[PDB]
Amino acid sequence: MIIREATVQDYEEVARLHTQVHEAHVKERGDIFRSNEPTLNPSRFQAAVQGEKSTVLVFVDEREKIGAYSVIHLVQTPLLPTMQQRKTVYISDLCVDETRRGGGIGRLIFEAIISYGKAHQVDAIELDVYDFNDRAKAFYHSLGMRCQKQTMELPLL
Amino acid sequence: MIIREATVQDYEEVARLHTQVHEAHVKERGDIFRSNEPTLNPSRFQAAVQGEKSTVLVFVDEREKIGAYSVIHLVQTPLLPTMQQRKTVYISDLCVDETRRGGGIGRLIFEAIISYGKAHQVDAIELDVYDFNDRAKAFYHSLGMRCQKQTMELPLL
Repeated sequence: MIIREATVQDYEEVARLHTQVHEAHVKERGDIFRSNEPTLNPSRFQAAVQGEKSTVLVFVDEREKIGAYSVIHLVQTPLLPTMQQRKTVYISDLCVDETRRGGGIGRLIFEAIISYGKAHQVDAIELDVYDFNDRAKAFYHSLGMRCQKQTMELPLL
Repeated sequence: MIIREATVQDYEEVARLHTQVHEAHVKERGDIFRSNEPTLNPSRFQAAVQGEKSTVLVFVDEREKIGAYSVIHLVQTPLLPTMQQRKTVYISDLCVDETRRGGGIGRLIFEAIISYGKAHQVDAIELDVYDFNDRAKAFYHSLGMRCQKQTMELPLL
């Protein structure tokens, strides 16, 4: 059991985790999300892994299998007249293998993100979650996260 | 009373209204929002007024007095393997003068925005609102709006 930075060789396993979460979003919001195979572009994954401001973390179990992964970004907004300069870690992905959920792995990954965040003296960790996603909302709430803002919608069709 | 598109000459009044709302945000989330005079850039207002994909609407009820305004944008996202192609109206601003509230003015502006969305056959109207902003949430809820997704935060500093 370790958390390490991902390599490009982790692609297939991470891609599989991404598709679990993506298919859940297709199911609930098919007006926004579309089914595709794969759901994670291998070149885009490689870019995240090697990116200057991005980092991919994996949780690897006792049998050297990927049980979870996350993609994070160090984000800097410039000073503006009406907005504070702000440095954040943005989590664009955090997936735990569906059959390994409810057993500590997500929290372990997130603790590593916090460690990274603090070492870079960021103001906050941020992420976006779809409103239907009760499981994610409960998880992130349990970690001390709260709503900053929300996207509201009025369908017109 | 009338609703019409803004002109450049509307800047000073529209700016004053923008400032009421900006200051509210500075008050409640000074970590994100910064005080400045003005809070609305005049050139950027002009661009919104004349923009190809943007529209500025004002409610006029009194001589030399704008009671409300809104800025909206026609947004189109391309077909991707994993995301549906999407056409929306995005409301970047909608302010009703603090002293003119409680008389249906916001609703009238929003109805105009709906008509715009329909005329352009958009999938939906969208906007973002900050979590502290109970007054705006109740207003948008009352007009049929629902939460699509939310930004969550964990301050580290």
